[PDB]
Amino acid sequence: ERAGPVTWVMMIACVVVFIAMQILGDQEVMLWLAWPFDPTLKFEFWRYFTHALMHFSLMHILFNLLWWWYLGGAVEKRLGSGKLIVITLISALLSGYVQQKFSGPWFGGLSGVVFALMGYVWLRGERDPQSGIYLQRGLIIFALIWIVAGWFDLMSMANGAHIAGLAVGLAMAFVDSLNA
Repeated sequence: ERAGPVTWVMMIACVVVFIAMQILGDQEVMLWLAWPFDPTLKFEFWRYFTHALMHFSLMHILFNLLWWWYLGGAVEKRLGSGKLIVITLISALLSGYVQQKFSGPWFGGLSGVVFALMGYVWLRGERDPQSGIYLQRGLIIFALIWIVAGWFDLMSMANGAHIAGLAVGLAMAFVDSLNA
């Protein structure tokens, strides 16, 4: 069944970029897709989003894609493709902006988008149950353990990206839930 088209196009794009990273090397791809490290690069607009496509091991990509396929598939199934796209664009842009302030431009991965979708599905399912999405208590647990694990580096997480992504998804869900 579904996954919808935006869930799968994102999965294929991450897989494609990851294969390219295996062949060319991480750093070679990073030089072109990472958030700009130099203000002269600031009009290379793809870079504000393409950092989300990069993963640094199979575990990195599998674990993000799992959560993406589960949470993104639910948003796209119940609320449609345009909604998933907007959540993704805004959370990638804002979690990358915050991550870059916390630790500079050398980061990547979908987990900023993942924490926005965790925030969104949980708050939306809580305040607006008729949306048909929700986040189970078990998963809420793991999310909270995952954030704090990053605080203590149990590893080297994009901690700014996590909290900012989370905030973004909570705020969009709050706004979407007011509305009906």
